[PDB]
Amino acid sequence: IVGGYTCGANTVPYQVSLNSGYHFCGGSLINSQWVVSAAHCYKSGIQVRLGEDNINVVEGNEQFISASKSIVHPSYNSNTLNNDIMLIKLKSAASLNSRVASISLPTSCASAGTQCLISGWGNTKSSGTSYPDVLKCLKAPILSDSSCKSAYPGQITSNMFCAGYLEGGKDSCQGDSGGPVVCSGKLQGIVSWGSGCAQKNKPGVYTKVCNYVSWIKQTIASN
Ligand SMILES: NC(=[NH2+])c1ccc2nc[nH]c2c1
Ligand SMILES: [Ca+2]
Ligand SMILES: [Cl-]
Ligand SMILES: [Zn+2]
Ligand SMILES: [Zn+2]
Repeated sequence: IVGGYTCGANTVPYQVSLNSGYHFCGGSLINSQWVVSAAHCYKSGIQVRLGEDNINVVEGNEQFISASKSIVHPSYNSNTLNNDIMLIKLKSAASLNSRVASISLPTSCASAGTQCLISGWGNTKSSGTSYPDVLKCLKAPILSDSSCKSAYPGQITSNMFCAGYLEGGKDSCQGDSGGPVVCSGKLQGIVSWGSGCAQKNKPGVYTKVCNYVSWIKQTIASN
């Protein structure tokens, strides 16, 4: 995350780290046995780490559980990143506590203007590379579809929204992919893509989760 701050211990308790020997993507816990992340984070052999703050230090608050299965959306397009969502089922149920909580799915979509919290362990340097080890947070608003589409012409679909600041400065970045965008206590977005990180006129693009709630609910119930 660039221009964000250190969240702190368990302030984003639904945050997950996807690990395949190292941390490669983020995710959101939606109930004791399921995690939603981005389809471009699919890898085989995923281990989910819950209650993580520093991904390089075990502080006795974690739960390391392997995935039993992954489901990438039927319409995921890896070229356009349209429908970039995937579900990961956990082998055993995580134990929910103060440090590990699930986030709720929305009943409606959020409006431009709404303030969201974006979190993750991705790069922190726009012009450079720095990978933090503690969780970073960023409060950003949903931008208007017009400001989003003028920034990426012919590339935004109804399944994507933009959030951030056009002045550049703060934004999601490499690593943070798969992570949550929570607005008014609901999981409304998933970090999906952007043009570099925090550049002027280049906000991040997020999967608009409100368009997949019936697919999520149906898929989890039959798997
Ligand atoms: N600028 C962004 N918000 C962004 C987020 C995730 C990415 N994954 C590759 N590039 C990315 C860029
Ligand atoms: Ca740790
Ligand atoms: Cl992350
Ligand atoms: Zn990350
Ligand atoms: Zn990515």
